[PDB]
Order: sequence, then C-alpha cells, then structure tokens
Amino acid sequence: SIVSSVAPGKEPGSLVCIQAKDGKVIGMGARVHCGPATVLVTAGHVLKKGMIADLYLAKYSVSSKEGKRVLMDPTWKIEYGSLNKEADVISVQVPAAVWSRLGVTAARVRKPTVKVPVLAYGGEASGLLQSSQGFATPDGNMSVAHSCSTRPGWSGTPLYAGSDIVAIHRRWNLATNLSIFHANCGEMTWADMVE
Repeated sequence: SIVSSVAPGKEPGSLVCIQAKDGKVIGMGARVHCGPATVLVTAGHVLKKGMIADLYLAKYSVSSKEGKRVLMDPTWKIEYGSLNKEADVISVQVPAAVWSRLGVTAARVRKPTVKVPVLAYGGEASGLLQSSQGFATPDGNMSVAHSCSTRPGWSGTPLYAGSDIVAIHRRWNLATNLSIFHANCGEMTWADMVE
C-alpha cells in the first residue's frame, strides 16, 4: 500500500477528521448525499467514543489557512446505522452551518466492485493528512475487504474510488459496504461568528 503525504487542503472535499479535545485524531468520516440532503457518515465505534470524551469535527481551511473545528453536538439526529460489529456504521444529520464553517462538500456513495482501486485518508492533524492505496472487494453481505494501510485513528475513513465513496473503514482490513445502508436514503459569516 503506497502511503503518501497529502498537501494541506488536498484531501477530498467530503473528508473530516474526528478529534478529541486535545486534537488527537481518533477517527475519520465524510459528508455524503442522502436523498434531498446530506449526512455525516463514520464508524459507529468512533461516535461511541463520545461517551469517553468530547468529539470535534475537524477540517483544514485553505481560504483561512488554518484548522477549523466544531464540537459534535450530542443532540444531532441519526439517519441510519447499526452498532453490530459486522456493520459498525452511523450517519448523523449535521446542520448546514457546521458543514459551512468547516468547508465540507458532499460526496456520492457508489457500490464497490471486485478489486476496485481505492484511496483511504487519515493522519494526525487536519492539515497533515496521508493517503494509502489499495484494492477493495465486497463480501456479498455488508462488508468489504481492503488492502489500504491504516492506523488506529483511521476508523470511519471512506474508501474513495475516484470521486465517490464505496465503503467506510472499520478495523484490521475490513470496511462497511455503505451502498447497503444508503439504499434507505463582507468579512465574517454568522456561522464563523457564533463558533
């Protein structure tokens, strides 16, 4: 798996880091289209960490040249998901202002196929990301086996095939076939001002 460093702001527009309060990246996620709006998607065990410590959505802003973060409000409503170890995926209806403050654009979900080439992203900070190359194959139920190298911290990160997301990385590699769950589907802004 070719692991490369990614330049600040050069990751996919849909990618977010999920961080503890000291900045530690403890998972990843993405903004995806779901019917007439969009949702955050990530691994269910990443958001379960929110009972251990506060979680922050984080993304690097090119226009500001800095990191941005928003606390994950625990009242955001789920769209779908399952904490079953074979699914371990959760989607959250995140307000528009959150996504706007972070500058996150939405990706489309696509079915994976046998040996589809994929990229996974993670890293230790929002402007210090890496990519790993690999292949992905569906298992015919809910998962996808893949060969992208990942670290702890990369749970919830999408497997991108081209522009689209075909899976959500789970753990040591297995990912969730997201198409299965997606079937159901002047100077300062006020969002920046309120935090």
